[PDB]
Amino acid sequence: MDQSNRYANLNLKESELIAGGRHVLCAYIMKPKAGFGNFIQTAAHFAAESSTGTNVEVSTTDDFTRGVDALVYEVDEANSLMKIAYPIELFDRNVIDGRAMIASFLTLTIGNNQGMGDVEYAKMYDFYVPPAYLKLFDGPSTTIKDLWRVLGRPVINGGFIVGTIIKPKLGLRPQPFANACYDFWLGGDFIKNDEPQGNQVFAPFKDTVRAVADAMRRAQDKTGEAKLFSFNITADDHYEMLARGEFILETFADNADHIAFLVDGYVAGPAAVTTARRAFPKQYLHYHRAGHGAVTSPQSKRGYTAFVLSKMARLQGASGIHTGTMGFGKAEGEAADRAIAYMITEDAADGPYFHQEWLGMNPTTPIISGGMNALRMPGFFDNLGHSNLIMTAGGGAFGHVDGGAAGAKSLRQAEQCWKQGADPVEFAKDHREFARAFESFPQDADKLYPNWRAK
Amino acid sequence: MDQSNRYANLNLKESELIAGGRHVLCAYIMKPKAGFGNFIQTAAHFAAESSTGTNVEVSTTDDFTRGVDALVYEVDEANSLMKIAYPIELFDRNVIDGRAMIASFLTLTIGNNQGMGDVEYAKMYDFYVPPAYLKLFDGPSTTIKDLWRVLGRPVINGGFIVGTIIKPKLGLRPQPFANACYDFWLGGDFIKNDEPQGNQVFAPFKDTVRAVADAMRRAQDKTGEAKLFSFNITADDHYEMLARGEFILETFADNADHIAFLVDGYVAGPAAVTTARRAFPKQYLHYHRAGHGAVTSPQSKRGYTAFVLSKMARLQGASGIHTGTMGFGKAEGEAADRAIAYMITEDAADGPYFHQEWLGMNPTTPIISGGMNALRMPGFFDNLGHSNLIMTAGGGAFGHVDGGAAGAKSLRQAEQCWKQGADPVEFAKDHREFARAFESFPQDADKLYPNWRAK
Amino acid sequence: TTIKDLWRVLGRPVINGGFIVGTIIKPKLGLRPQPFANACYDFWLGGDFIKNDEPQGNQVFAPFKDTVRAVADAMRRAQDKTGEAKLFSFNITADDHYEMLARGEFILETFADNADHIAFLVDGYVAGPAAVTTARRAFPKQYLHYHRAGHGAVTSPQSK
Ligand SMILES: O=C(O)[C@@](O)(COP(=O)(O)O)[C@H](O)[C@H](O)COP(=O)(O)O
Ligand SMILES: O=C(O)[C@@](O)(COP(=O)(O)O)[C@H](O)[C@H](O)COP(=O)(O)O
Ligand SMILES: [Mg+2]
Ligand SMILES: [Mg+2]
Ligand SMILES: [Mg+2]
Repeated sequence: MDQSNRYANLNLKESELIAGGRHVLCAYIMKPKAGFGNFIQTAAHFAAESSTGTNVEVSTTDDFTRGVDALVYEVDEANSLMKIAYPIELFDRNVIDGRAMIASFLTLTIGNNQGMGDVEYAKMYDFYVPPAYLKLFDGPSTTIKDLWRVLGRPVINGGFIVGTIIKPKLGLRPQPFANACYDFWLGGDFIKNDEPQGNQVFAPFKDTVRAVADAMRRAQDKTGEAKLFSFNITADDHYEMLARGEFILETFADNADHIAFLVDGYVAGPAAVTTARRAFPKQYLHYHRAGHGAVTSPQSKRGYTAFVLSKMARLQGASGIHTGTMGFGKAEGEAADRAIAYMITEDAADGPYFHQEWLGMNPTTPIISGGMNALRMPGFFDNLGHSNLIMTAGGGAFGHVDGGAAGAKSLRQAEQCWKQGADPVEFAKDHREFARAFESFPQDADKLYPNWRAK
Repeated sequence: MDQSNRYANLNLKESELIAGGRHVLCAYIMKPKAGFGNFIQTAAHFAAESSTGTNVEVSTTDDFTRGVDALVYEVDEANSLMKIAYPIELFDRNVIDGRAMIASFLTLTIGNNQGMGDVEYAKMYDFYVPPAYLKLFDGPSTTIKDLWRVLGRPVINGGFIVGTIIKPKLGLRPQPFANACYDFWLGGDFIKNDEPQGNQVFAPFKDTVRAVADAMRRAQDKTGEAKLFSFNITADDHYEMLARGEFILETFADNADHIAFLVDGYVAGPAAVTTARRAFPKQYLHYHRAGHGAVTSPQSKRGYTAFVLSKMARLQGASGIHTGTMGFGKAEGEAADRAIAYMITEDAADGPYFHQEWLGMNPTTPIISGGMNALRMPGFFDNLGHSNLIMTAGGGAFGHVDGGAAGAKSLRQAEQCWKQGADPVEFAKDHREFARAFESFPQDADKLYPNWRAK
Repeated sequence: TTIKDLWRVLGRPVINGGFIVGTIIKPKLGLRPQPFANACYDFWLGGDFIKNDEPQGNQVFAPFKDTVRAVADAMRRAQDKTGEAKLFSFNITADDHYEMLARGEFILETFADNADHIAFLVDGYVAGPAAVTTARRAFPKQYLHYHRAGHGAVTSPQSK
């Protein structure tokens, strides 16, 4: 069945759809499956399955229904590009507070359309959200502004936050876990649970939280510096998340505002993120995106990009989200991913297809992680252009030859080197911990700095 | 860095790992990227990023940590097969009730390993859960048994539940929506919200629920038969889900046990499914998997298959989940998908790699949906072997030439035909609504039964 | 929840999993927290199941939370010694609904990975159906143990 006449209107202008402010726009890279309809026909059926229609006409359809049809307004079969306009009336709203839910945006714009039999693949690269819909999203309630304040930094451009992940990913019992925390904090600011760390039988949650709380007090008393921790509170059960969050804050007491909450937002889902966002709005919401690679990878032609995930996360209210190393680390990623960072930090930014005004909605911090160490940092910052962010280096810190504390300081000095505009090798002469990172990871040193041994 | 010696032990035997009952087993189809390590090295790194390790050695590692390492115990580079054993101690547990969470299973077994730079792609096709871990999951609290009981059917092999989806997907205002419900119920049993239907501004939640409740009462009084409805209560906010569920049960009153709760479990996440499962254990939990196609499609080489999704859903506690049309409908799917149904319905069943004993855990109903109609049903049942399930046909019912009521009966008569083992064309002669379905969808009739008009 | 869920915890077949060896901690009242737990440990060396005697709860000489902790210790020690799973049925009976929740929640949190080894006992006849439903609905995943103390006032054939 051909549904082009109803669900496609290429005479529509994007500038007018945007100016109207009554449509969510979504840009897909789509290719029809072979043996079915052409591009516009497939795009039309795509729009139908994403709004008001099914695979056949139904008698129950009326004119009011047609008014809220999602419309294909622009196609480019040569570049496999497809743009669809979704009337904002389609998207579900909370009965309790009239606010928007990302779950509805997902169900419509990238739901059933991913299982279409006449489609080979389709993947969202960008979307635009107008003011009337944008202002209905929670947005972040806590930002890096609040972490900077705890560290005693300026609340505007407070600078680089030295971070790490406790490694091993799993296996440390409560006190050995806390000992690694104390060590790193002697040189660093920020520590986060590795994503699966929680209430394993060999490391009970409450015992670990107490041990870490003790370590924070000892580290802070020792260094005279404020220290931060990001606890994983991910769970299937909403009430388990509350139980964990409430215990952590009560346990840390006067250090409660030094605490961030980590949520495995991609595998646990938006529901888990919102649980954290709404139950603990005064605590930095740390969005961990474990599993995202199943769709965000360029190897995947389905789902949505990392850029889309990151943009959605800001609406959901993540205080910060992992954006990747932009090709400088161990995970898949490219230098062009810097655009993702700008989209979640700025009040106005360009996506791959749409320009987005955020209307003063708070920013989401780019959390940089994945095989980072002191050696790889200068290059990363060159590509990004700033260091006002959190970077966590698990292996990069605890893999340091002189231990976690030295590892922390190497990360600190690595960033100091970049802002100083100094030569890292020349810089190493006057900064031991940074110099010792060359010996900690000689293969990285050999490729990045070919003749470091001579100096 | 080569981590094979630690994270790979091919001398381990699967039969013994299963007999041990201390390991979750996962079977992946993985291909290393070019320019990195070989297959076993990559598989070893995979296990490391999926359990205890990172991309470099850390000083904090001890012998206890090694004891809980995930181990690559079987590989087949020719078939790109990789099997990994996860010690069950790795997986997170609720502090509040000591029970398991699927979120932890996801974070470890298909989390960060999907973003690895040295891997081209990796996708889980099967997993095994031993008794000690299995019994810690919620499992379903309500089954089709409870819907059969409400319909007045036998609680054992109570038979086919005629269902539909209210179409248009969106656009119907409260009363026209309820009118369509009334019409279908004149011939059918079961109605579900189309996945995005909730609290749209043109169709307020509370207004729609009240109108549908009225339709149920009128239809039941008219036909003298019990009728069922599955309401979408999906939301980002846990408390929005509670509010929707509570209002529905209170509104329907003495028909409250006629209500199922639908959750968009893939896009809203496991957290949303558990909210419904635990808040409303006495209400049939209807798992809608919108968006799953982004990873489950055979076109995707990442994430996990529909089989894995469905098996997980049973652990999560879905009363029923969409399993697809198995190649007989509009969506991507194959005839071999019958194995998925058996895995969630039987107490013992075979996966593509692992045999699973469920230890009396309740079954999850296979919900058949996606471009189905009366004509396509006999073929589907032939492949499955039974009709003890819910089938919903949106277009197939409301696309019927004589309307939804006639549409319902065509679905009813279609299954009666298969149950009687009669010839559909011959059967149609004595059953009009079924016969009229041929004219409703002539292309399907022409392809399935080439010479139907003469008779 | 049914006996099937207890059989599963014991590692028994979920169909006709067989006889569950049980006892009641005696004296009915009088044992302090650790002596209570010691008796639990002793019985578990040969048995499967232990229940609070019906009035045992939060007596001043045997505080609830202290006893629960000591019993959890006994279960872990017994299980490590015997290599067998052990069960306990805790009395959570109370006039106050929220007292019942508090007792149940504390027990499950305390036992942690052994939480599914826990049953909840309710004096359903004297406390009433309201108390039984509190447990049934608050803790549907925990075996609900109905104790009928006082029933004889009407159930006896001597009563008409
Ligand atoms: O588990 C890990 O691998 C990490 O702790 C990195 O460890 P290392 O610093 O030791 O490499 C992070 O969770 C990943 O960076 C997540 O990736 P992303 O930020 O792309 O979501
Ligand atoms: O919105 C829809 O398309 C449906 O209501 C079917 O409508 P029709 O009956 O009109 O085809 C179902 O949600 C899909 O079947 C989901 O697919 P799956 O079960 O594969 O997850
Ligand atoms: Mg991590
Ligand atoms: Mg639907
Ligand atoms: Mg007694």
